[PDB]
This record gives sequence, C-alpha cells and structure tokens, in this order.
Amino acid sequence: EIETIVRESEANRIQAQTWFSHPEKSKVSFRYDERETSSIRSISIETFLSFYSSKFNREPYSVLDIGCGQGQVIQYLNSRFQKIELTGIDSSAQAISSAKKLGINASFICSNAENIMQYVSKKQDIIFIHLCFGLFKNPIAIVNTLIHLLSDQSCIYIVDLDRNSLGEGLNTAQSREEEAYLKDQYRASLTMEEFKQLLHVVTKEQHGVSFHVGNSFIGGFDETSSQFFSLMRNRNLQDALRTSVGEQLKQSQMPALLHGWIIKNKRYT
Ligand SMILES: Nc1ncnc2c1ncn2[C@@H]1O[C@H](CSCC[C@H](N)C(=O)O)[C@@H](O)[C@H]1O
Repeated sequence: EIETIVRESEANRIQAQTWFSHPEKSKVSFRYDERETSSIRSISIETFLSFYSSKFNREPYSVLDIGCGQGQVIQYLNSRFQKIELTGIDSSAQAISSAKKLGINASFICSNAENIMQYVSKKQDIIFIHLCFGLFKNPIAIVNTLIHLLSDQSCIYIVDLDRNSLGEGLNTAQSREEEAYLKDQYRASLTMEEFKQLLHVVTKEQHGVSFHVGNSFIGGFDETSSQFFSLMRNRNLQDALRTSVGEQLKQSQMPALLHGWIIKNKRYT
C-alpha cells in the first residue's frame, strides 16, 4: 500500500523540493525554517541524544545529518562534544558552502542523499533526518540505504510534517508566500498511519532492527510509555524545552509532527 502511496504522490514531493532549489523560493523557505523550526530542531537534537544514552548506556560516537542545510545541527553537536565524528549531506550547493564556512571538523557533502554510499562507508551511531523526508523522490530507497550505514548500536531519527496538521501549520505563516511554501510542503507529507506503514516496510526485512512512530512532542513517545520518562528526566532536554518555545505571546501555535525511530541493536554470536 505504502509503495503505491509513495509512487502516486511523487509529483507532490517534486513540487515541495522547488522551495529549496531555486534562489528566490529558497529565501522564503530559509526564513520560515529558521524563524519557526529552530527551536524544534534543538528539542529534536536533545531528544536523540537523550534517547541514545538511555537505550545504549553510552554516548554516540558518530552522527550523520541528512538534509543538513547550512550545518546548524552539526555545529550544535560540535560544541557539545569534544570528540565526535560528524557528517552532513545536502543536495543544495549553497547550503553546503555555508556549512563549510563554519570551519568545523566535520565532513560536509553536496549530493542527493540517494548517493550517500558513494561518499560514506563508516557506520553511524545516529542518522538524523529532520524536516526533509517528504522532499525525497524515493524515501523508501533512501531509508533502506541508510539502514546499511547503521552501526551496532544505532538509530535513525526522522522528524517530519504530519499531513493532518495542515491547518495548524498555516497559522504559523507570516506572509502569503510562506502560506504557499507550507501548502506545498504539506501536500508532500504523510499521515501518521502511512508513516508507520513506511517504517514497517523498511524494518521487518532487517535483523536486530525495531521501530517506533508517534505524534508526542517528545520523540513521539506516549506520556505513559517508558522512553518518555527517561526523556522527561533529562537535564539537557529540560534545558532545551525551557528556552526554545519559551517566549511570552500567550499561545505557541504548535502543529504536531511525526516522529519516527529505526533502532538497531545487533546481537553477536
Ligand atoms: N535528495 C536530497 N538529498 C539531500 N538533501 C536534500 C534532498 N532534497 C532536499 N534536500 C535538502 O533538505 C533541506 C530541507 S530544509 C533543511 C532541513 C534541515 N534538516 C533542518 O532541520 O533545518 C534543504 O537544505 C534541501 O536542500
């Protein structure tokens, strides 16, 4: 079913991606994303760091950022850890050029995520796909490729738009062009059920691999579930929650996002 949904929806994902590949449209998307999603990005990073520590009882050694933009995630991670192997990939040359100007000890690659194996061979502890999964022409193929790059103790963490959150998404727009941008992005997005089906398809074909999907603000983990408690106790995630969307303004206008994990814990003989 999901393979069909993905294929028939391909034009919608092509249209969404125009907002990142043309200079004028890219100004609109960059402004919106940095104004509205920067806080979310911090929360998402602290979420995966906290999850990784709780799940594997160690810190990650390597992180790969898919659709890394101007390298904001990699910069955040670079200041957090003294030693960590960092890689970012993005198909926008302008984004990668900007990322390289940060002067960080990290590898930035300009290519379609499809081609990652031609650039990266070392296994990754965390592969992060933040607010860009709906832009890929072939998302099933991408994830299958990335699973091959996962280390012994690893996860793919995907955060993306929920198709059903369109109304709330539009409330955040501050211009008609932002409305147009968001409409195009949401048209490319999946429902929660479709997202869950997608992760089911890519994981049950893999040894030592489980998955989790949810709408909960904290990593999609239900507020009666186990990982939720570990996360809510985490000092770093708590810090991020305070000053991310901790302004006045009375209300926040928060569209619910999809949160997906592909978790690998290889058992050796
Ligand atoms: N096939 C592909 N491979 C790699 N990057 C892609 C891609 N399609 C789109 N992108 C990139 O995905 C990004 C979406 S916007 C930036 C998302 C970033 N992860 C963040 O959370 O802020 C753009 O920089 C765009 O150039």
